[PDB]
Amino acid sequence: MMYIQVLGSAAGGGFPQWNCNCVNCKGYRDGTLKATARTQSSIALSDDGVHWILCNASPDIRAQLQAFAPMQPARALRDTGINAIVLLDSQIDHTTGLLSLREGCPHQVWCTDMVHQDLTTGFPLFNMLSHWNGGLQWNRIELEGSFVIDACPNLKFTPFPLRSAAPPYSPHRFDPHPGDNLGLMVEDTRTGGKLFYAPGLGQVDEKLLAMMHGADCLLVDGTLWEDDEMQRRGVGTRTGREMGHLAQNGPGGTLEVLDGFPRQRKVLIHINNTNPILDENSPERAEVLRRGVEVAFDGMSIELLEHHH
Amino acid sequence: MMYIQVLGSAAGGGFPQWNCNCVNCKGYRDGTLKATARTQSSIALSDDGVHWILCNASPDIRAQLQAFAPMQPARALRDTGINAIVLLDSQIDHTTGLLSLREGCPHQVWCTDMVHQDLTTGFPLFNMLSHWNGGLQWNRIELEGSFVIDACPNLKFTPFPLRSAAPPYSPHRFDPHPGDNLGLMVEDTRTGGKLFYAPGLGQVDEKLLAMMHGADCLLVDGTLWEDDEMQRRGVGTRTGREMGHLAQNGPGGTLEVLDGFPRQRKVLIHINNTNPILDENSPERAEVLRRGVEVAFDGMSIELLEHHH
Ligand SMILES: [Mn+2]
Ligand SMILES: [Mn+2]
Ligand code: NA
Ligand code: NA
Ligand SMILES: [Zn+2]
Ligand SMILES: [Zn+2]
Repeated sequence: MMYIQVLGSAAGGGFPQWNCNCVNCKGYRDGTLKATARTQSSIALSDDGVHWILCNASPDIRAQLQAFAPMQPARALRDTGINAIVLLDSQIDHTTGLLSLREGCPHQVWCTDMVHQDLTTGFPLFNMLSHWNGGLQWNRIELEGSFVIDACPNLKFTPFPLRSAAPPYSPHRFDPHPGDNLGLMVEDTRTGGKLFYAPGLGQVDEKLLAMMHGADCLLVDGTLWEDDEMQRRGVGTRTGREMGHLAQNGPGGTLEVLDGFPRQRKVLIHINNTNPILDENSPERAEVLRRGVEVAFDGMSIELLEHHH
Repeated sequence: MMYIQVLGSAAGGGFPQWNCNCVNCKGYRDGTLKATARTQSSIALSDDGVHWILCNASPDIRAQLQAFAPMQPARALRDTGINAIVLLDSQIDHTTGLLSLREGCPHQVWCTDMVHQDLTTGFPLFNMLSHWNGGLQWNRIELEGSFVIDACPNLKFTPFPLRSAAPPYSPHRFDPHPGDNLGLMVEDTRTGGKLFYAPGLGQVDEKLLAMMHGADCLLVDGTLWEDDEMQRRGVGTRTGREMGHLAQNGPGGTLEVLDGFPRQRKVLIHINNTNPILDENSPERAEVLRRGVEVAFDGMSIELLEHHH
């Protein structure tokens, strides 16, 4: 079995977002919206249910670990079910949780050279945390080939660089490089079962599509329903294209893309607080369901048992 | 009225702590301990109930704001009840929450030159956050005199430097300076009512004691019951003295100190997960109660109406 646990399913800011009173956030607080609160984007993976690899360490990590019992196996006075961390980018919503793991260093952290550069300069987590019992031990994710983390020896990870959209603090946001952003294929090598995980997806091409057809489950960017959602909700002016996100709806959107993948389990994750698919009663949620696409929620468990071929 | 809201009452790591299986943390998880979960040290202050000053921005800030309704007055599509932030030190447990307020910049942040130096070098929040709509606007806390934040014009803040115990990442942890750590007197200038707040207190002297006698409520470091608590619980080797904390019990401890203050309301805050006072049934909790000392909990409201003289 490959076990996938969704710790957090929201985009940056979570749901509801602390400073937002958009129709969803305010509707949630007022008790009029049928929706469930979500913490920030993060999943955990395991090949045995005991040793876990954390993919992205969100600012909500304390609440996320608390909610998932295998995160505390209680085998010793100090213990954790996290055996390694993999980072897919250097965004604040995917890295700030490392600060909350300071009491448990050293930790093995896998990330690209690009991300390690951000996390030793602009957001210098590797430098800061080194003062807590050795801190973060960097394992380089190369831009080709695959890697296996010893704690989960049956999971083989193959990174795929995606279009670079480095965070605003990055000494190179204006000068994007391959390795700023990854999607990950993860294979259980006992069964061939494969997960493709890309919480940020701003572009697809034929190479990416072909590689995705090899997957059994696609767990992909669900940030916005429409490219101009933030303007429609009155909560800003950024578009999906500016932020590196393919919206669900419209030409070139992810629902059009996912139409090419009938055999795969398809799950949207990293959903912004503005996205109507969070409202369980919306026509947008009904449309995703009609298309065989699921909307990730906190605490969702995905089990991959086998490969489709 | 001066309104004091306890957002978080635990020391670093919170309660239970994510990687800890000490008698308290494991007893809480097992359901055998009568105790309440706590997020990391933070309070909010107001003179009117509408405009709030956040003192320390903890890693748990999202959950803390969510739990306290005046933090979201819903006056516009983007809004917050936080009108300014005051930092008493540059520790990770008092500053990491600023990253979670990125969507609402600019913010007015008050801190000493010492703390601003840490937060522009070793943990460069001021630099990072400047890329989110202007980021954090520094207002210098001088080491003498007082300051008033315009949003709460009836609250007068008077800092008192405490013994310096800079965080492990600080380019000057080995070279301590006045201004690394503050306690704060806050006066409602309509009534003379005064709060003294010192979540980290590693030393008292006559000057500090005299100034404390002017307060109506003392809200002070409750980290450890005994100086060697972490060793007693088997979860490490650090002592209170090494960490800059006066333990409750023993000579020179805070209960002995607080005995000198019979007229004041006395509340312990920043309580470590190991501290037996978290167990509502412990002899230690019974002793604090016998002494007229309260144990802060998340969501505790303290109202100061008047001054004792
Ligand atoms: Mn994001
Ligand atoms: Mn602390
Ligand atoms: Na967002
Ligand atoms: Na602690
Ligand atoms: Zn919203
Ligand atoms: Zn504990």
